[PDB]
Amino acid sequence: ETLNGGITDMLVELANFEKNVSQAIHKYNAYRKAASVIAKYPHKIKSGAEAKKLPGVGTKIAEKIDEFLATGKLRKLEKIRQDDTSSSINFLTRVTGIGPSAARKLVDEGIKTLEDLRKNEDKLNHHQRIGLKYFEDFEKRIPREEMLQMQDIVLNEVKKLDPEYIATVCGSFRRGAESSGDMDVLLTHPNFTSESSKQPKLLHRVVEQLQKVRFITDTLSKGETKFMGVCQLPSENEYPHRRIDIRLIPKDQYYCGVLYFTGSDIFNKNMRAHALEKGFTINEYTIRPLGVTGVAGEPLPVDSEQDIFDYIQWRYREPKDRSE
Repeated sequence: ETLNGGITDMLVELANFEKNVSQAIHKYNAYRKAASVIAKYPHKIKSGAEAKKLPGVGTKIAEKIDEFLATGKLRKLEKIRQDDTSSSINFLTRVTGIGPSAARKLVDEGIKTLEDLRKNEDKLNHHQRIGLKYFEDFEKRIPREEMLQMQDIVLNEVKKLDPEYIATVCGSFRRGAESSGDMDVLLTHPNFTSESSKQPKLLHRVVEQLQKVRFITDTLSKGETKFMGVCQLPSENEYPHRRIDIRLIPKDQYYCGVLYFTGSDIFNKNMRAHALEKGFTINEYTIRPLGVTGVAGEPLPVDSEQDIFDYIQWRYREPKDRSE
């Protein structure tokens, strides 16, 4: 239905821009009032020309009206899809090394595109570099065949080390996705408990090792609890590079830890609440009793995922079964 409808709509966004983007209460109000005006209006506006005759509808409008009435868009308007530098923010974000401010800066350097950065290697740091340098694979979703493949390796490898190590790959993959994005590996081992000292070498041993065997190509952040890095499959005739993060957790927290990293923000969200629901407070580290007034704690013993559920009384929603 509604004939003038197109023009009117166009008129709104155009108006909303000038108010929010700038200060001009005058331009907005205007663009604003024209809308008003044309809608009140009942005949299919054939051309802004005519339109001009109309009240509030000034010389300007018409043009913009007619331009729009012409090309199913407006040039002044078109700035929308571009957002200039702001598009770039999110673009840049895609890169691995870049974060909010970090990103903010490159663009304003003139570094909006990958292309810039391709030169400005320096303007970056080792993280930023890497990200770039392999960006592409970075966006090439993984496959379960692969996945399992890399999967096995890790879990296995660790074993070569000391079998009292617990590997677990989490993330989408666990839920049984057919396309995971990264390898979120959680790791642990009885020596390290929440009472334990900072145990770097643990997690470390293994990393270096993955690195040893050449499953690892670069280290994004060797830290003490966490390790971010890259891997890639073994060759013959090659498979891209994939992310991987080796997380190290205390054996007495590793569970919720798992449950959490297991899956779906929703389900977690759902889950977090239900406990709360039944008087339990839950987060990535523990399940604790929710006392009087909302504040209270003293986390219970956990040896397995069921242990959580049970507290918070739930039929086991298997991994697969967790998208909500």
